[PDB]
Amino acid sequence: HMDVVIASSGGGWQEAQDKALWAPAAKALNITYTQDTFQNWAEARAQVESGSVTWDIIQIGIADEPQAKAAGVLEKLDPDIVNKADFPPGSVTDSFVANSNYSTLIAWNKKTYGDNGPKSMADFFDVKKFPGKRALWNQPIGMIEAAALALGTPRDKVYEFLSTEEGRKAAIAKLTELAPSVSVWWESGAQAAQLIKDGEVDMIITWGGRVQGAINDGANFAYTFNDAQLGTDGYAIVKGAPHRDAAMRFLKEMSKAEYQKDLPNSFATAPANMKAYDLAKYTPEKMATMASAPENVAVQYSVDPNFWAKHAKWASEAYDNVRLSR
Ligand SMILES: O=C(O)CC[C@H](NCC(=O)[C@@H](O)[C@H](O)[C@H](O)CO)C(=O)O
Ligand SMILES: [Ca+2]
Ligand SMILES: [Ca+2]
Ligand SMILES: [Ca+2]
Repeated sequence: HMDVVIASSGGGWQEAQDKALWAPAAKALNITYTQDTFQNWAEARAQVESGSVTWDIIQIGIADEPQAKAAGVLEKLDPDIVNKADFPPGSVTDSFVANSNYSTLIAWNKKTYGDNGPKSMADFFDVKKFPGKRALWNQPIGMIEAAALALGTPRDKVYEFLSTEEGRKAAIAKLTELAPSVSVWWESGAQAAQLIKDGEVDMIITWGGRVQGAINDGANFAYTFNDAQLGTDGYAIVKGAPHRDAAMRFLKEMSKAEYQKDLPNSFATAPANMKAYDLAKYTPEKMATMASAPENVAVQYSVDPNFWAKHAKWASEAYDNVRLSR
């Protein structure tokens, strides 16, 4: 009953955070914690709106942070909770603290296409050149943008294109056109990793760590950082969290470089605290799999939380229609 409740999205990502961050930080603070899993931020919104908040800390994506904050789902974090200078600019807000960088990328089945798989969004959406079963997320972040890239929008103009009603409509029409070839709308990263390990799909748009984990487990898949979305994951405290003050201390501790340095040990992720890189001498194999590595950054575009602050509601509704029509 004294336990701080921490919730992430499960699988290898939750295990990495638990092993590297939660278990050692709790021990150092003499605190006890309970874990939970969720896939959609609207589940935290439901707890707040019902007046029955059970979660303390929620790991969320940076583009969900503006709509969660606007809806009164997040607590305002104590002022000097982290040294913002240790983190990438914008990765720390008044209600969110980054823990990692990751990518929403293309992976393909080598049994189906060999080395000649889809290497861009245009290729992924091309059913004639690449016939086969596609897998997309059942949520729109990284999916709406993948359709904009498939339409031939340059990476640096993704959100400029999506700031227009015309651009937004064309991206939805592009997802609708691909929907007949989508065999599964995956819900969790562990389910996406399982589809890869079983070869149940020919191509998938999912998170890099999940892909790499499946490949390490023996999946006959390949992937590319080309046209991938560079994302930021982090922590927020739920408005009216039962253990608000203990959660705040837990968050301050787990954000330190001494814990962050261990996050890539069992999972292909990139720690958000820059001091972690000075503390840990990562292997070249590990470096190459990190989303925030310079060679990988060059072929990606960053997620824009300002776009999602404005059009998340329209996107969620329009994307639901693409999926429910097939
Ligand atoms: O940061 C990482 O390394 C993990 C990347 C990836 N997390 C994606 C992610 O932003 C969401 O699961 C997010 O937490 C929810 O949609 C709620 O905002 C994963 O589960 O694989
Ligand atoms: Ca997940
Ligand atoms: Ca996994
Ligand atoms: Ca941006």
